[PDB]
Amino acid sequence: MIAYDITPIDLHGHLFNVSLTIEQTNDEQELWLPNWIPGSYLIRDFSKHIIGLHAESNGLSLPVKQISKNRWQLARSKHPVTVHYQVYAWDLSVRSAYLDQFQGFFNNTSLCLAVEGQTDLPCELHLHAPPEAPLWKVATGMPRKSGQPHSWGCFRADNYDALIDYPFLIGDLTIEEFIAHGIKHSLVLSGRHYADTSRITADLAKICETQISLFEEAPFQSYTFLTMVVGNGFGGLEHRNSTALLCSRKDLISAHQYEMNDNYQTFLSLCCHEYFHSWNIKTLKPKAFLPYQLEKESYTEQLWFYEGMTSYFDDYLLHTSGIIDEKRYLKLLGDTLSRVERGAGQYQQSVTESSFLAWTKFYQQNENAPNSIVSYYAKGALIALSLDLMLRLQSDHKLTLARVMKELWHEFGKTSIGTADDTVINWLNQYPGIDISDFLKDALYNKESLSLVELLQNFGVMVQKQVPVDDNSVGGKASEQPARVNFGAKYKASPQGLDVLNVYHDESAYHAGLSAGDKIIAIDHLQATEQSVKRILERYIPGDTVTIHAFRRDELMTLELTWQEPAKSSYVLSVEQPDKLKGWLTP
Ligand SMILES: [Zn+2]
Repeated sequence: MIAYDITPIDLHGHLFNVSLTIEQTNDEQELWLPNWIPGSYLIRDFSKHIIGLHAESNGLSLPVKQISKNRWQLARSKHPVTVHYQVYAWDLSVRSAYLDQFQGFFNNTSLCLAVEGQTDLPCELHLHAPPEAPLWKVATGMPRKSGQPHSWGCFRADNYDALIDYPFLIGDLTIEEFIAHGIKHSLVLSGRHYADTSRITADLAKICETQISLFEEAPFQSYTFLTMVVGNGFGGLEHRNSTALLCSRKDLISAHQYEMNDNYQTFLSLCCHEYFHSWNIKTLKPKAFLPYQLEKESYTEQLWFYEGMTSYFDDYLLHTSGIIDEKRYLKLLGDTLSRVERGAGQYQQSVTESSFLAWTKFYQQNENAPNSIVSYYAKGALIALSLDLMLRLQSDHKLTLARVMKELWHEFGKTSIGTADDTVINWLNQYPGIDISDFLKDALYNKESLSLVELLQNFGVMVQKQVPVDDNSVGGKASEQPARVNFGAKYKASPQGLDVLNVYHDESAYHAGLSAGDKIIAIDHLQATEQSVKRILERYIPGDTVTIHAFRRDELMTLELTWQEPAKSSYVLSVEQPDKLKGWLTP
């Protein structure tokens, strides 16, 4: 058994003190730290935050040398060895570790070195109260061995893999418990907020019960939603019996807000997304992740399923559980549809290829993303949408994609068997009464658009495309105010000008020679601002030419731009034939 002692020792310095005790080390024992954390496919080199590491054995300092960016080698010893080090935690995200005088958060991939060769043995973790903040509370899904329930104490994990899958959140925590199908759940909040926890918790109970009913079984015995609340932030990371979320304070509905709003909906969608991951990705997962190799990139083209299906259900289950109506849901659907269809990237990269290169193409994507890559999240979501609709028509509404998820989970998930790249398609190709082979293969390996118009028509859903109100409003929401022209580029407007974020290939901005990073200062010799950009553009029609003045770094460019026929990129979805819904949606 390996023992870990952690103490948030320096709040102002953002430093955790960490001790590791190895009862018996091997000859020239090695210690290593993951270079990436499960669920976030980007090499992050956490080891860089480890500071002043040293070792000791039998009352004497023990020599230890660092042999690589994330690996240490200990001198031989006949006695137990204790390794001491500090960890710098100043990254506000659900991914590494953060610590100041107001709160603390951490993933053990960042704090706990793994003992080479003894990684399958149990790991004990002793969390000591920070001397500077002893009244702080503790929240985590890691099995507790001692201490008051939301306070300091000892925890145990079956092995290193389990250890690094239990994030910790400490501070002046707000904790609201609830139950879904006899299982205990917790909503935990850290940060300034005005959340009506009873109401949010009541909605989570609904979402959660819907999911447990869906799989007809839960892979955990309790679940905790660890939430950091800031002014402007988004993000979440799934775990076997918990999730770490970073959300905006405006997303947590207050006691004085009766109706549902887009922000609170985004939060519920996020929670629904991480929760679903409990089955999809935490238990049911690709074989390449059984076990995880955390020293280097681990390639798999299956994220179209593990992220795609989840990206379809996080919103859909919100309507299915009765949190949002079909109007809100279809707006979200149109948003997704519009995003996938917006750029040329869909014709440059297949969805499986995108999953495979998540480590570079996706996680290290830049301004040219819409022109060169496709989202395995968004397109995977549309694939899921297609399968759900196709399976329903082919089985006369007896087989839903939800049902398929349940079954796939019991077969390959609950059993820890794992899925190979072709498992899901073959599983469907050998399912009595349904054939989706040609469709799925093209959806998965070709670089073209998917046909959902006909599919949605069969369920009474009408699809109409139109020009968004502006370059930054590609939604699934109509507007009596469609634009006649547009840059074919996203931008951030302010009194100082329009900061260009993305330039779409072969469109207006592109031909004029504008680039991401440039700052448009004037259009047709008129000051361009947040206030004036739309007024200025309601004066042109395709074919008109104007001069654009913009700065590239500190150089002022005088460019000529001719407004093209703008793309009808907003896919607005609406139900026109209710009786054709057949239960997919509730009017
Ligand atoms: Zn996800």
